[PDB]
Amino acid sequence: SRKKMGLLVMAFGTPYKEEDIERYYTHIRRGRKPEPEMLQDLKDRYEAIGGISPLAQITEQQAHNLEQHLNEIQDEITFKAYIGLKHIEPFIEDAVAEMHKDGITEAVSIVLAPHFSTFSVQSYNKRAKEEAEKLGGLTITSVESWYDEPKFVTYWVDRVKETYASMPEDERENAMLIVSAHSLPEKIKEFGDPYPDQLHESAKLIAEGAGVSEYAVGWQSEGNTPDPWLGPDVQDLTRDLFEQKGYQAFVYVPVGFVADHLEVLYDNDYECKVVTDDIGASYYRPEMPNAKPEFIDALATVVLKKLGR
Ligand SMILES: [Zn+2]
Repeated sequence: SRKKMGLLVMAFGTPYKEEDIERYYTHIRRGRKPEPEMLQDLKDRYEAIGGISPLAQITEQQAHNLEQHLNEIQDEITFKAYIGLKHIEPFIEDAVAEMHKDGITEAVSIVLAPHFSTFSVQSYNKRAKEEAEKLGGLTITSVESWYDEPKFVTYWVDRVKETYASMPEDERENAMLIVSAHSLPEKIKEFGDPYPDQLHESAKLIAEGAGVSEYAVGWQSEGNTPDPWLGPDVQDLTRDLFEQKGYQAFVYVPVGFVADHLEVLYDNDYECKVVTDDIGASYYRPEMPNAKPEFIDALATVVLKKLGR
């Protein structure tokens, strides 16, 4: 009685082992293979954050955990996950092709990044749909943003209430909450990209639901190019908020991210820690959602509401 549907889970991507990093960034660097020293730098970071192997695994887990969950909270449709990544195989265009080969004719996709942006999400979705049209007999309904999904906010609000709840009285009262997402070229502004607004909105929600009056919005992991990117970067903002109001603690909630990426384990737990430590403040960073039930559930609702279920 169930209708067979495709569940296209998309994401930036992650190398599966040390030996894939070169090609991985090249693709990110748009055909520009990293210099030997930058290459050995990248390996070290990955080596530093506990290794690469666990990284990709988190995505497979989120995909198959969302698939099974969706399949038991409703009985009308039966989903079959298909991962499509941007900078590494399986690429989006293959994920869409395999689905086809499998007789899937009706699919609903979602990108593992709560916020919308023309640079990433729109790109992923348009690519997923174009590959389809090319093949034919295959339609995809794409989610664009879910950062506002109540269950996704509740997730972050509690991790925050937990973190401030564990703070020494001393700290609780002189702490700053920094909500952030992956920085993107400023130029995205001439298209009216809502990316920056939405992130500010994720801050407002989480801070509000958590009862935190003081907070700020930042950006991070910006790439290198002539044209300006979104600021202020988390490092400067931290140090800036400190020299202006000497906070004793900073709680980093990289809401733009959904898992234990390099962007979070090194750019937040290291780079930002380096600033908190330098200025004498305590570093705090709640668990990422990863593949936890509370997250997958939220993700489910996002997918079902998209389908009117
Ligand atoms: Zn990046």
